[PDB]
Amino acid sequence: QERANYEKLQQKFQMLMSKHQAHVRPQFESLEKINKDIVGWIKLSGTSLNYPVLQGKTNHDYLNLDFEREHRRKGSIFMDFRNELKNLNHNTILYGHHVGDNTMFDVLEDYLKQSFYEKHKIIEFDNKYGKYQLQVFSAYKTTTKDNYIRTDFENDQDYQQFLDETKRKSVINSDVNVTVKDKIMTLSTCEDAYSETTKRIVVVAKIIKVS
Repeated sequence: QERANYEKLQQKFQMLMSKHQAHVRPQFESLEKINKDIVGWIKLSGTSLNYPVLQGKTNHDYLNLDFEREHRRKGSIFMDFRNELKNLNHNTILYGHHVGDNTMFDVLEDYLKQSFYEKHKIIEFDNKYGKYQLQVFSAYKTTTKDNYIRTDFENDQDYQQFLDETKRKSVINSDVNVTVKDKIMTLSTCEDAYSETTKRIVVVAKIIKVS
């Protein structure tokens, strides 16, 4: 009952958002009592993407564990252990499985069609520090040989480059403009440890605070 469990959790969170509408901390104070490692929540209305985002000391802490520390293939949607929330870095990466059952990050594949992108331009993302909009501006298929997983850059020229390639590789086109002064969030599919599947799907969005 992994699905039902997520449903249960999603339902609790909806109540929390309604309850503490004009707030931001209380919802995650609540979530923390579940697992202090839940640093946020990601949601795209109309899609299966509606789960908590955890973060452990490493990038494998939650690859195969769900929000309540239960052993699961599909694990959790998790934030790169290197990223900071209070003071968000240039690019913040969270990962999730793509097993082909419309769960976790199966939705990322959909952002590869221009039409899906037009009707799902913004993804919701919240945490103890505020509410945010993730305005997608790039979605492409790649591999583990290309690191779109870079956290910070030596300088704007360096970050400009990264942003440039990010758009060049995009399979979709978007009116959203991103500059070296904007913050970014990349969403990436992931594979179990020691998996020889090196192919990945990445979606990059401009982080905008609306809280």
